[PDB]
Amino acid sequence: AQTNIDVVPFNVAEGKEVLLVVHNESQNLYGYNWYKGERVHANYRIIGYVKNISQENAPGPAHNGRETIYPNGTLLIQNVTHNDAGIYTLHVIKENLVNEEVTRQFYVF
Amino acid sequence: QTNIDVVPFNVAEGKEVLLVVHNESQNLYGYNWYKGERVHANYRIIGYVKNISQENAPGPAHNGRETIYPNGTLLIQNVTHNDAGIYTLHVIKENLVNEEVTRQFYVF
Ligand SMILES: [Cl-]
Repeated sequence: AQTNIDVVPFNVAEGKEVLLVVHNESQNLYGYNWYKGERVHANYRIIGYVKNISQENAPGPAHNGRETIYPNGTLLIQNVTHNDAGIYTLHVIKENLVNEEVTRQFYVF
Repeated sequence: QTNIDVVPFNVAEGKEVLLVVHNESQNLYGYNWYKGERVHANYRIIGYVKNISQENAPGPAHNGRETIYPNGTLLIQNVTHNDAGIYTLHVIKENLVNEEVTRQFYVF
């Protein structure tokens, strides 16, 4: 994958904010979706973003209400809870549909 | 909401199979097929991009025998025993509220 993701901090205090920072400079991106877990599947979708409209899409079944997605794909989670800990998967949707999946994790203390 | 008919479900080696896609949606961006149960780049066969009316580049799971049509239908010719198994379609919507559909066929 071309996309890099840097989750900061890796261990987050309860009540604090976590960023899953996405670095992909490509000029041919269509958009993004984030999932909770290792799998790209609708049942685990959190939130996504469509670049040409500059808009978030509908919240997915896995959304906690505290996420914000940014136009470069980065995910913010505010006021983290213990249940937010675990595995996160970004699907980068390219205009040519040659897509990529990148999985990271963070934990909460 | 996406239906897929496997035609036929039990396939003779060396014959052809269709994964026939029925989806009436008017906000489709395109499609990708994968070998296996999961949407993952390492298993991608091929896709189709609607706004340019073209197949995209073959993926790692492409064997040179697979054709994708504009509605997402997949044709596999000259089927081998290795082609048998689980296939997953990822239906990409303009709003990125996407859908994953899995089917299977057997080879004899
Ligand atoms: Cl998890």
